[PDB]
Amino acid sequence: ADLGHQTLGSNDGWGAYSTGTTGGSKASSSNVYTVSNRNQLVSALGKETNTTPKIIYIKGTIDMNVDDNLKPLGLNDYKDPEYDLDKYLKAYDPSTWGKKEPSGTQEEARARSQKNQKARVMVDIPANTTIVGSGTNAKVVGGNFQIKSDNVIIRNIEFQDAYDYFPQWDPTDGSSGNWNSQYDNITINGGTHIWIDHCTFNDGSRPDSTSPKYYGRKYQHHDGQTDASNGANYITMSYNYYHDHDKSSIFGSSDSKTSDDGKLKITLHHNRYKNIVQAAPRVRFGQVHVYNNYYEGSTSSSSYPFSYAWGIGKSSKIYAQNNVIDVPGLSAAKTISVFSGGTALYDSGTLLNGTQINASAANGLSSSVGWTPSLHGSIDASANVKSNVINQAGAGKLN
Ligand SMILES: O=C(O)[C@H]1O[C@H](O[C@@H]2[C@H](O)[C@@H](O)[C@@H](O[C@@H]3[C@H](O)[C@@H](O)[C@@H](O[C@@H]4[C@H](O)[C@@H](O)[C@@H](O[C@@H]5[C@H](O)[C@@H](O)[C@@H](O)O[C@@H]5C(=O)O)O[C@@H]4C(=O)O)O[C@@H]3C(=O)O)O[C@@H]2C(=O)O)[C@H](O)[C@@H](O)[C@H]1O
Ligand SMILES: [Ca+2]
Ligand SMILES: [Ca+2]
Ligand SMILES: [Ca+2]
Repeated sequence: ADLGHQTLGSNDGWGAYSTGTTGGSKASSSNVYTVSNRNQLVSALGKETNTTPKIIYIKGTIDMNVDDNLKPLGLNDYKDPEYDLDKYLKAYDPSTWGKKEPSGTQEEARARSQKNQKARVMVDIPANTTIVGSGTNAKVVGGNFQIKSDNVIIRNIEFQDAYDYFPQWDPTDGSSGNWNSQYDNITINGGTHIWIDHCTFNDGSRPDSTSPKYYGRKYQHHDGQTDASNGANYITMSYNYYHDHDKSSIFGSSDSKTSDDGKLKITLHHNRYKNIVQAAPRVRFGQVHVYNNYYEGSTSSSSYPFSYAWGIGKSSKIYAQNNVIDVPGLSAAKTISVFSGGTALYDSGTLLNGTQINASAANGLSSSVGWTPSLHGSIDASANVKSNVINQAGAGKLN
């Protein structure tokens, strides 16, 4: 079968659990679409009621920051009449505003501005849907696919630059505050039975190195690449190429969302993370299988310096096998970041700069995560992971 009609293999990660991930493979003739712009994409997707099996082939580049006539939209198109960056900056400067939460005119205007862009860039993917790139050049630019539904396949697409024109200042996000933005390339919001395979995720033509610092903090226009939240469950992400981006993959959005316990069952395999700063993945609660992934970066990079690969967040249950990390000068311990409530990590076969390490032991974590993955394909020896992943991961590698 072609990419449009293929299903997730019955053994291929958490996505294959129970009813599995078949997407729109069973689509009838009238439910197979080819789309080349935002209008056609939105029409094909329809509403949440569009639950018939459907296949959507993306042809070429789809820019999501466009109006109903496909005219490009930018900052001044989305901006609320009362919003002004100069005045926003002046209002919430720590020097005069202190560390209290931004409120009042400019913040309210910024929030309205953000909702205006959200209306264009963010689209929900309905149940029983396969979306695949045709050829080697299928792109979604500026877009944020959200999956709240069951049974969705996304393959062979380059996702670029999910860009927020209205980053929000949070003076208490970290010791010196942070700017936060809203759009991921894909957000799995309670979504279940999902396969994301042979996609590419990057920051397009607007990497973080092109954004200024305000209040000494990067004016951050990007969110995640592939996040998962709110009881998202039974997901396989494979053969994806994540590059040139800060916060990649956050699974479990809050230490307070204890309902995520027993959920966020995700398998990550054969993914490439090049010049990714952090969260690859950052996990709270979930039984996450991480195997045969390749990580490459530099702690001294001028654009996207490596911070950590795996985030051991609250009650996380990461099971890692035969992953390869290539970051010069990095210690065994610093391959991961351990957050409060994170106490356990299973990792075997971890190669750091060509040397076998034990990331869990280096961080004093328990090696018992209370599970062993049964749903996986063949496991590559660590010695072959770099070659296999570079050769195979990302969009335009099949077609
Ligand atoms: O109305 C809607 O559109 C939605 O509302 C609900 O969702 C909210 C929110 O709107 C979503 O954007 C999302 O955001 C998550 C967190 O709430 C947010 O703080 C952020 O979090 C991550 C990370 O989890 C967090 O710890 C922190 O990271 C720190 C530090 O800030 C970093 O600089 C770095 O040093 O790492 C640290 C660390 O790892 O701990 O900030 C992170 C970040 O990305 O900046 O992003 C989260 C995310 O994007 O997943 O979910 C919220 C939620 O409550 O679910 C609603 O749930 C949704 O359904 C919509 O309706
Ligand atoms: Ca943050
Ligand atoms: Ca976020
Ligand atoms: Ca996000």
